[PDB]
Amino acid sequence: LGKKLLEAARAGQDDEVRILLANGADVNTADETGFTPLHLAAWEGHLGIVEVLLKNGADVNANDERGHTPLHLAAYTGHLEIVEVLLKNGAGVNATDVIGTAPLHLAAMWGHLEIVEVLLKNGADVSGNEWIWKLLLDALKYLLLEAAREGHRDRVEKLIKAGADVNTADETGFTPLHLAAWEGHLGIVEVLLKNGADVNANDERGHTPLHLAAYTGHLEIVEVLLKNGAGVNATDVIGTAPLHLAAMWGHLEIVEVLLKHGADVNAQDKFGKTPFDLAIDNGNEDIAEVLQKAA
Repeated sequence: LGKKLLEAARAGQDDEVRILLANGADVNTADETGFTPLHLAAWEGHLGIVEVLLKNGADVNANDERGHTPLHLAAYTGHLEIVEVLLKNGAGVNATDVIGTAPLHLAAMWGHLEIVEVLLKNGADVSGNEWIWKLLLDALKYLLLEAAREGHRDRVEKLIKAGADVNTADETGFTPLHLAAWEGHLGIVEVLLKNGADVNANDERGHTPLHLAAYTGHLEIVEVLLKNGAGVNATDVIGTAPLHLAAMWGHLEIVEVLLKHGADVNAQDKFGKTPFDLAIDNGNEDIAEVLQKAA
């Protein structure tokens, strides 16, 4: 009966598991190295088996002979709904196995970042074996890049609190601060700068967060970046500075704050064009007037 219960759980045969339990099968039966039906269901992704077993008194924190719990197995195999059900039934979020890894680290092994984040929300402890720490810190990097583009301040704050490196970058050279400025997320710009983000990080085309905020016209982000030391005269690989971008795209208020913070009206891009020239070219007479008076 114990063998039948293990194999019915592995196969996801819910009504067969129900019958076996009703007929007295030990819900915490173990195979020869300590795997219980809940282990195998969690490994295999059979949520229905998981819920039936837990309803019938299964030990949510059963260990096999390597110290793995059902939450370890569900994390490693990427079964998010089972992770949630296990946690809701008292699974130990910080259970550690015989080599020191917890469910968060096994989830990171195959890139199961939503599970990593869920485990963080449920108390996953973030304080040679630094390989374990790298698993966490890399997952946090990827999560922070994702969260910074998305825009939710609470999510980013949580990831930074957990140890995410605010100065990481994606493969194009966009840091979280670039992404937050690009997408117009002022709240995340503020949080990143409060936590040590390089205000003048360059992507591979020489674009700083201030280039991106001037390009997109986000005045409040421009102002916060300038208050934190953004390079008002930084140039991209074609010589374009923030004042050029604000003039090209008709952002009069951004031209004004850039000028207040020391922007150089005489800077020429690689084509010899000053911000005034570009204002003229684009029919932005009001901006051209401001720049000529500041010449």
